[PDB]
Amino acid sequence: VLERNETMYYGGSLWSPPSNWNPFTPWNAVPGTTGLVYETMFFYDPLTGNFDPWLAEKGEWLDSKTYRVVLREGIYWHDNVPLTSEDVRFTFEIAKKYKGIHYSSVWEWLDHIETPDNRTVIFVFKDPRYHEWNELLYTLPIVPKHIWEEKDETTILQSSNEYPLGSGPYVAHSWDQNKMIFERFENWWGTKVMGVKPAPKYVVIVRVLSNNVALGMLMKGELDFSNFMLPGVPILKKVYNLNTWYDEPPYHLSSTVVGLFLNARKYPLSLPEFRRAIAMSINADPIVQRVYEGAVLKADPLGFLPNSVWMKYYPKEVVEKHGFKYDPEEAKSILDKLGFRDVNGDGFRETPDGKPIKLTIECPYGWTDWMQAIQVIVDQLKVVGINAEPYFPDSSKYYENMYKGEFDIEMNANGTGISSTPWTYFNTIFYPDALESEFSYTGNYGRYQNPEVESLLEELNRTPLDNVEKVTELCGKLGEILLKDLPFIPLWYGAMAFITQDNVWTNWPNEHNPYAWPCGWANWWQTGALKILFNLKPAK
Amino acid sequence: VLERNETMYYGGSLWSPPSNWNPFTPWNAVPGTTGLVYETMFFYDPLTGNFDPWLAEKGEWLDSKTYRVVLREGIYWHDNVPLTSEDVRFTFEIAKKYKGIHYSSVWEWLDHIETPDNRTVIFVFKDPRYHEWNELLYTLPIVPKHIWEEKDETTILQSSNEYPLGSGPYVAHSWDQNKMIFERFENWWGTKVMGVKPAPKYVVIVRVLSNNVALGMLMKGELDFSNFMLPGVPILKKVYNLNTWYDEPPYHLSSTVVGLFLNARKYPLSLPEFRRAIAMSINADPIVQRVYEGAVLKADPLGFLPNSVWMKYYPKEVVEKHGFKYDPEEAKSILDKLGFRDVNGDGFRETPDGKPIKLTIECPYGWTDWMQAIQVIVDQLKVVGINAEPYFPDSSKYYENMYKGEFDIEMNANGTGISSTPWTYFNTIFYPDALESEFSYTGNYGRYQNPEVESLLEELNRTPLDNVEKVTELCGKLGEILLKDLPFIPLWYGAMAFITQDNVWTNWPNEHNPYAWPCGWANWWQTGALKILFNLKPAK
Ligand SMILES: [Ca+2]
Ligand SMILES: [Ca+2]
Repeated sequence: VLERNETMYYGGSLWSPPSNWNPFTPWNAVPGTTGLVYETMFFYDPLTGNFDPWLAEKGEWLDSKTYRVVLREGIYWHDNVPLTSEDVRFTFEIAKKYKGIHYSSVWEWLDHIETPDNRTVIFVFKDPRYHEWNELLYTLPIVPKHIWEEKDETTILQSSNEYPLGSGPYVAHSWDQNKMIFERFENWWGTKVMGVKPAPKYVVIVRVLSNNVALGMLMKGELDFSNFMLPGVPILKKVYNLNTWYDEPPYHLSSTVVGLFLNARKYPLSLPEFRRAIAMSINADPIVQRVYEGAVLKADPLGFLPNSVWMKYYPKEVVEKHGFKYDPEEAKSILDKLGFRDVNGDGFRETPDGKPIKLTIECPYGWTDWMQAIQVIVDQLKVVGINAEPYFPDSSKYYENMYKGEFDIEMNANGTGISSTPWTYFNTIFYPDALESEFSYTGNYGRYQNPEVESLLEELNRTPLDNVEKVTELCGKLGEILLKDLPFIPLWYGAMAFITQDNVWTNWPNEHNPYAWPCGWANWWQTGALKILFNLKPAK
Repeated sequence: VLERNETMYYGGSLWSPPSNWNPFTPWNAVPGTTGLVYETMFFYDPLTGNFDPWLAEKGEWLDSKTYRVVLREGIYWHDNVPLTSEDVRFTFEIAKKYKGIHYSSVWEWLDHIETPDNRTVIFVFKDPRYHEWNELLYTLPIVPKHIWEEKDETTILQSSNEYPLGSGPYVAHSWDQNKMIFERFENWWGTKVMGVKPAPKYVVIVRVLSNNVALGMLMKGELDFSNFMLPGVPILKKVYNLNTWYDEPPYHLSSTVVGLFLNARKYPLSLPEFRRAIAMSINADPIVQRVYEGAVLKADPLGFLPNSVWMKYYPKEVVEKHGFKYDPEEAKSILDKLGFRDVNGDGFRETPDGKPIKLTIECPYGWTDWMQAIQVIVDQLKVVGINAEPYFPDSSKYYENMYKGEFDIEMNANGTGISSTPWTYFNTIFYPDALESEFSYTGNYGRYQNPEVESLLEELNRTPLDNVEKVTELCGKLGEILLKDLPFIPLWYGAMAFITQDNVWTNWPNEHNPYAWPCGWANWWQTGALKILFNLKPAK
C-alpha cells in the first residue's frame, strides 16, 4: 500500500498496459521510464528555450564542427557503477552498430566521438546540423554501457527491460494492467550533486479507459496531475476547484499547430491561388469559441506556437506583409479570377472547363472536436462556392492516407508539436523527401514541391541557434513561401492540457509561476514534469 | 466484499455517520430504514397523487368519521411473527402513551381504533381531518408490537435500534463512518404476495463530504443514484453521459417552493401594498437563467408545484385575476401612492414621515446559489428605490431567526416541499398559531395575521380530497388572500435533484417513463425510490 500523502498520481499518457521499459524505444516505454529512471544530458524548457545541465555540467561548440560535453562529477548508475563519458559515447555508438535505433541517422553527419577522460565527450562532426543536434541533446536518454554492450539487435530494440537499470531519481517498483509505480531512489546521485530531490516518494502513472474516469478521479482528488483532454474547462474551474495554467481563456498553454494539409498534386488543390482562397474562406473563431469554449488559441497566419522558443525567431515583417486573413469576399474574387465559376446554377464552382468540384476534408472518426471543426470548415467553404464534405475514416486509414498523400484536404497536427527550434515545424510542412517516397512519415504529406525550400531548410539546420538574426531571416524566407503557396494552412493551436488539484500536492506551475512545461508524455519528463516533482510541496 | 453488479450505490441524503435506525424518528434514522426495512400502509406517488396498496390491501372512508384499512393476507416480520391489524393499532396507540412521538397529535382528533380481525383496522375519528390523514397514510412506518410494547419512553424515542426488526424487502447488513449497507431479505413477504422483488441484492447509502466527491463518483461510475445538488448540469449531460429527468431545461422535477417571507409585524413590511411592491419589483428570470443555468422552473404567482397533485386543485381564475408579475414601474407607482418617497435625494425611498428604510434579505452563509439570488433581488429592489442589503448569518442563526420571526425579508423553502395536498403549502404560509408562539416551527414565520385564513385552513383540512370542486374552491379563497396580502412571495421551485448513470443499472425513471418520484431522502423511499428498485434492470 502507498501512503497517499507521499504519492503523486499522474495520468494522461498511458493508454495500454505497462509492458515496455526499453530506453531505445523511449516513446513506447512506459511514461517516466526516460526522465525518472534514465536521464539525459540536459533538461530543456519549451517555454523559454533554456537548456539546463543535468548529466552534462556544460556543453558548447568549441568550433563550428566540434561539440564538447563535460559531465558532472560523481554520477553513478543505480548499481553504483560510475556513469562516465564512455556511457555517453556508447549511447551514440550503439546506434551506428544497430541502425534500427531511432537516432541512427546522426552518424550521417557525426564523424566520431573522443573521450580524453571519464568526464569529457568530444563530438567531431562531418556536417554539423545545429538544429537537429539541439533536439538530440535533451531527447536521448543515456544508457549504461556495462548493461547493454553485449546485447544483440533484437534485445536492444525489442526487450521489455523490466526493472530498468538507470541513473535517475526513481526506480521501477511495480505495475499492473492499469498503473505503473515508480519509487524514489534515495541514493540518487542527483541529490548529492545537484542538491534537488523529488518530493513524492512514489509516482504513479494511471491508465484510464475514458475521460469520464479521469475527470472523476480529479474531482475525487484521486488524480493530482492530469494531461487528459477534458472538455468543459470553464465550468470545472468556476464550480469544482480544478486549476489550469491560465486563470482565464485560453486556460491551457499551446503545444501543437492544428491546420490543413492540401494535396498539392490533385487539381485544383495543385493551384496555389486555389489554396489561398480556401485559407481566406475559413474563420477559426467559431471553432475556438463554439467547439473548444475558448480553451485554445487561434493561430497567426504563420502558425508559430506562442509560449515557445520559436517566437524568438518570429518573422514579423514577413507575416504582416504576406499573411492571410478571413476574407470570403476576396476568396470569391480569387476564384472568379482563377476561372472557377458556377456554370450549372447549383451554387458551387466548377473547374475552368466546367467540371464539378467536391473536396473531402478528413480526420479520424471519434476525434469529436476535430469532427465538429471540419463541419464548420465545410460550411464556410460552401459559402464561397467550394463544395466540400466531411470524411471520417478510422484512425488507421487516416494515418495511412496521411503517409501516402491520399486525401484532398486533411486536418493534421502530426509533427507540429512544440520543440527547441522552428526547424521541426518547417521540416514537417515542407519535408522535401516526401516527393520521392511512397510513405512520408515526417511531413509534407500533400507532396508540395518548391525548388528553394530544400536549400533553406538545410541552411536553417546549419545555422547556430544563437545566430538569432540569421535564423529569423531564414524563418522569414520559409514563412514567405508558406504564406504565398499555402501547402499547409495553420488554424489553431492544440492545448497542452494540464489540470491539477491541491488536496495532496501544491505549488504546481501556472501562469503566475511558469517554472516548468507540464507534460507527462513518454520522453517529455525531462522538459518540465520532473522539475515539477522537485518543487511540489505537501498540502496542509 | 459486494459484487458491483448486484449492488446499487445511492447518495444525496446521508450527511453524518450512520448511527440511528429508530422508526419513531424516521427523518433522523439512516435513509432507507423506513421504506427498505420498515413498511407503510400505502405507497404514495407525488407525481400523480395516486396511493398504492402496500401493507394495506385497501383503505377507505366507510362514512365521514370512519376509515377502514384491510391488510393484505400473509404479511410477516423478518422473524416470521405475522404482521397484523394489532401492529397497526399499536403503531398509533403507542403515540398516545408517549406523546413525544412525532405524530401524537393525531389523538387530538382520532377517537379510538377497532380491530375485528387480524386484517381489519377501523379508525373512528372525533374530528376527521382528511388532509392530515392522507399525509399519515404514507409517512408513518408500521412497527412490530411484539418488539416495542414493553420499551419505555427513552428507548422508544432515543434507542439507536441497530439491526432493525422490520417487515420490508431489506435488512440492515453493515455500516461504517461513510456508508450504510442494506441486504435484500430473500424471504420478504412482498415477493410472495405482491409478486415484486427489488433488483439489487445490496443497497448502499453513500456519505460524501463534498459535491466534488459526489460528482467524481458519478463520473467514475461508482454512484448509480444521486440526489446531490450538483451545479453544471447542462455540460455534464452534453459531454459526460450523465442523465437527468428532463432531456432539456429544467432538467429536474420540482420539489420545493422557494420564496420570501416578510415580517408582517415590522413597518413598513407590515403594509400589504408595500409587500406587493416588493413582489412586483422582482424578476426571477435572471435567477433561473444566470444562477441556476435553467435547472429550475420559475414559480407561478401562487407557487403551486408542477409535477404534483396540487395542480389537480389549481385555482386558475383566481390566479389570473389576482396574480402579480414583474412590473417595476407599477411598483414605483404603488410606493408613490403609499407615501414612500425619496425625500433626501439618495435615490432610496423614505417613510411617509421621512425616515430611512433599509431592509435585510437573508439566507444561510454558504448556500451559494441562494446568496447569488439574494444579491439579484437586492439590486432589483434598489431599482424601484427600496434600499436593501444581503445578510448571511450562519445556518443556526438563520433557523433561529426563522422560528422567532426576527428578520425583515427571508428566503425560505421550509415546509413548502411536495406533498399529497396543497393544505401543507397553505399551512406553511399561513400557520395561524405562529402569532401565539415565541417559536414557530411549522410556518407563518413573519407572523402574518388574517381573520379568515384560519377558518379556511380548517375547512380545507376537513374537505375530502376527492371533492375536487370544493378543495379547488378553498384553494382559490386561500390563494386570493395570499395574492392580495403577499405574506409570502413565491419565486421559483427548488429542484428534485436526480442524476443517474447506466453502467451497472438501467431503466431509471425519467420524463419519457415517469413511473416513480426519485427521492432517496430519509422517509421518502415509499414515495418512489423503492419502486425504482423493483424496476431496475442490470446493464449489458
Ligand atoms: Ca456549379
Ligand atoms: Ca432617500
